Amino acid sequence: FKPRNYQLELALPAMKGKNTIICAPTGCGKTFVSLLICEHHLKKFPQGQKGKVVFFANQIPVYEQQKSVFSKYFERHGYRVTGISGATAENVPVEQIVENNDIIILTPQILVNNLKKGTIPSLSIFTLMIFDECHNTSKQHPYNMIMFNYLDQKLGGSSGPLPQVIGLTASVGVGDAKNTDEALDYICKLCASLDASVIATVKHNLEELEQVVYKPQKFFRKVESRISDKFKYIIAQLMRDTESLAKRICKDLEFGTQKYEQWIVTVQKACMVFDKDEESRICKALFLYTSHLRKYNDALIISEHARMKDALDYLKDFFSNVRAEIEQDLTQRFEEKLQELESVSRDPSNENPKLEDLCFILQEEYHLNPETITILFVKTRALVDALKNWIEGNPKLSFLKPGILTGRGTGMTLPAQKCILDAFKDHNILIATSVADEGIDIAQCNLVILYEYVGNVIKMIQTRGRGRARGSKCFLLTSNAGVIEKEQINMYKEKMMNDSILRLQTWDEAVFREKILHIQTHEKFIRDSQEVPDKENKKLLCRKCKALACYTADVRVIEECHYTVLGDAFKECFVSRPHPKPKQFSSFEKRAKIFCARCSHDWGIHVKYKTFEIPVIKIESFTLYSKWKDFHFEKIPFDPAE
RNA sequence: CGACGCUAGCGU
RNA sequence: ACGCUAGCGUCG
Ligand SMILES: Nc1ncnc2c1ncn2[C@@H]1O[C@H](COP(=O)(O)OP(=O)(O)O)[C@@H](O)[C@H]1O
Ligand code: BEF
Ligand SMILES: [Mg+2]
Ligand SMILES: [Mg+2]
Ligand SMILES: [Mg+2]
Ligand SMILES: [Zn+2]
Repeated sequence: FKPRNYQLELALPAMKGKNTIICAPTGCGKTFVSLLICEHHLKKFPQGQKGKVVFFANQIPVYEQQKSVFSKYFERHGYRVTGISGATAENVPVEQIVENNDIIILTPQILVNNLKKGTIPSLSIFTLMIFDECHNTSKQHPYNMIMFNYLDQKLGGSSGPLPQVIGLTASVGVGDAKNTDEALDYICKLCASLDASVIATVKHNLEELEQVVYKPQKFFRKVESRISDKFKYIIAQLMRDTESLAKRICKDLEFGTQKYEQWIVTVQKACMVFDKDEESRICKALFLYTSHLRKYNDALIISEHARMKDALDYLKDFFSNVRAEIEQDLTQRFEEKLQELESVSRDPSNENPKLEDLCFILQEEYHLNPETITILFVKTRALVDALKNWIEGNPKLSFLKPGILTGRGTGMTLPAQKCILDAFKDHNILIATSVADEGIDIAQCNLVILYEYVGNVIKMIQTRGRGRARGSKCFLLTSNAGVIEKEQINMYKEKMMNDSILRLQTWDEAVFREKILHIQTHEKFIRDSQEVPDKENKKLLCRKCKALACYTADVRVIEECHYTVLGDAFKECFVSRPHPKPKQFSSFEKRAKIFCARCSHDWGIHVKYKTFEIPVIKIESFTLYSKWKDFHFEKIPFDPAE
């Protein structure tokens, strides 16, 4: 690769030693920029001094790719390149691995753990730190944690040769800024977080850049929601019935929208605090009652954004997971109206006008350009399958050869994700979710459809990375009309972003270097200023059947994070099944998923820790607590001796 | 099992 | 400003 002139331009500040945030559009080759930087940095040292670079990537695919490029590139120059990720994290001398390698590709969460564990004494070991997607440096994110460590050693009395810090991104973001001054403040905060005295962008070479990356034309499609109440009418009855069945027990109480969802979750929270014998029958009934009631609320939301068939099949798939006592009654109410709902799904006149417009868009582009590659973004993983079936089930769309991309959680694994991206060069169109955010550098697309897709200014600028080619088009399809305005804001926010950067770049240096020091200092003492056990024995009950699980005295903590149970008393209370994720995370190894032996509620997982094979539980499956952090009791460290 | 980010809704 | 709920994604 012959370096483009603007790649040198973006590299210039970093090569002169300044801490720099490099802001350039996706696909412009920011990767090769960090190579030029990194190469220049190592060759600046005299014999008897060696530089040590750490490249950060917060996604495994990006991690593996960088380690590949860097290794192939820098092997010739006599620099040893290595990497450490979650799989290679455990049972290795991290300190010596860092010591014996000149360039090190890393996940940030690993450097955080090694700093906290003390295995890595200080960042002074590194002469250079490169943050990829540096806009993630903020809040509690791992990137920011690494910099908190960096900032304390700076502002503290502790003296060390702190590393040069570089960062990379297509956008810094304006945050919540309503204007230039607020936007300029947010960017200044980020610069301080990364200790950057310079924001680098293409200026002199702009004409070259725009012949590489092109800004795809954006279109706003405002449609209308279906007026037909036929489908939601019957289900509104079913939900109205389940409301009575629940009200037929507790007798006390305090819509297919999001507001209604938070209620049913609150109802369940209210039913779990409710003789102890009939109590289990009551709680289990309410749990099963609200569960179906909550999944009926889902079938509504789906019917709005997709076919009625997709919602009916979502229930048809649900009730299949129900079977294999009070469930037989509720499925009876469904089976009763099912015959009627089967016909409503078959009626073409009731078709979603939001889909018809999406169909129309797809017909035009492929009629114009049959070689079109498309990415269709959606919100929920459920809606991913709903549209998959819709395309293959549409005679008009027959030219489409759809494929799916999702995250891990129904979950799609990494090799499953990669398997789709390779066929996307067989696959005509890719239905997906936010996984595409920050980019995997997948196949180029001349068409990008945003289906009820809300996001920030950063994701917006990133998603263009699919449309680098001239003539690429992007559509936004929503019936809400609030989604339109939300995107409009982001467009204005990008303007504020680029205006503020130009305005910041005019400032004399050493004045700005002074301001970031003033931003760092204020942020430090507030960060240091933000910082009672209960020895009583409490009983942990299963949130579903309220059966006895174990006592707080039994529970031990593993490495300050994970909670387990001691004794064979617990072993009679649960069952287990192998879950198809035999991957080792951290010190553990995932083997099977735990279930209630009474019920079948998910308690936690059964793993392998060192020599011992021991279960691990989550409190949110057992007053109620969402996490163990919120649960205050005497924490007994797990002792190998017992 | 845990941590973290984004979006929407809600509350001091 | 934080907190809570859900969706979505990522990492250990
Ligand atoms: N000077 C260059 N000449 C030709 N291709 C380049 C050059 N620099 C980068 N690329 C190509 O850009 C592609 C992706 O760019 P990338 O490094 O991911 O930039 P960004 O991080 O901004 O998205 C790479 O596959 C690479 O082949
Ligand atoms: F590197 Be790109 F901006 F995702
Ligand atoms: Mg990149
Ligand atoms: Mg090694
Ligand atoms: Mg992230
Ligand atoms: Zn149970």
